[PDB]
Amino acid sequence: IVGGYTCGANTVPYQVSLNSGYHFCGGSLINSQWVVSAAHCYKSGIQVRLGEDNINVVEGNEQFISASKSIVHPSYNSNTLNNDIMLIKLKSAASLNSRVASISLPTSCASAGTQCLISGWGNTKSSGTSYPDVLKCLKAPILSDSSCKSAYPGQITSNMFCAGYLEGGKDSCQGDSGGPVVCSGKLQGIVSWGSGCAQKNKPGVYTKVCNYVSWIKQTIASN
Ligand SMILES: N=C(N)N1CCC(CNC(=O)[C@@H]2CCCN2C(=O)[C@H](N)Cc2ccccc2)CC1
Ligand SMILES: [Ca+2]
Repeated sequence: IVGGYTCGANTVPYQVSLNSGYHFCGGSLINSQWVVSAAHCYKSGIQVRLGEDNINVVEGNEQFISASKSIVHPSYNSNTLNNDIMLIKLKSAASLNSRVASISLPTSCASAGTQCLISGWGNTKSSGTSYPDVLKCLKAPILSDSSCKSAYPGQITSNMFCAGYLEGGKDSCQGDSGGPVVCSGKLQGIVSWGSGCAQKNKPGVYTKVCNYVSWIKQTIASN
């Protein structure tokens, strides 16, 4: 997260870190045994780390649970990032409490101008690299489809939306991939892609979760 702020320990209790001997992506807990992340985060050997604030210190409240299943959307296209969504099943259920909590899925799509909370342990610099210890947060609005397509001509599908800023300085970044965009208490986005990070005229692009609610529920019910 570039241009954000320190969230505060466990203030984003649905945020998870995906770990493969290092933090590599975020995700969102949607029930005690399932996480939503980005398809471009898929790999074998995922350990889901819940309850984290400082990802480099055992502070208490952490739960580390291996993934038993990762399910990339069957229509994910890695060249366009269309359908950039993946479900991760936990080997055992997380213990839910005030610091480890699920986030509701949308009942309808969000509208342009809605302010959302984006979070993660990704890069905090728009030039160069710095990765934080503690979870970072950014308040960011959903942009109009027209502004999004103007920024990324030919690249925005119906399964994507833009959020953030056009003036530069505030965005998600590498290592935030797969993490949440929460608006009015609902998981509306997944950190997916962008040109650089926090660059002028190049907002963040996010998977449009409201298009996948039925697919999520059926995939969970069948697994
Ligand atoms: N500014 C941000 N809000 N983000 C936040 C998310 C991160 C991490 N996500 C990536 O790095 C994804 C994974 C694959 C390539 N890619 C890109 O974003 C490419 N730059 C553009 C692209 C290439 C091919 C297809 C679709 C898009 C990037 C910065
Ligand atoms: Ca920790």
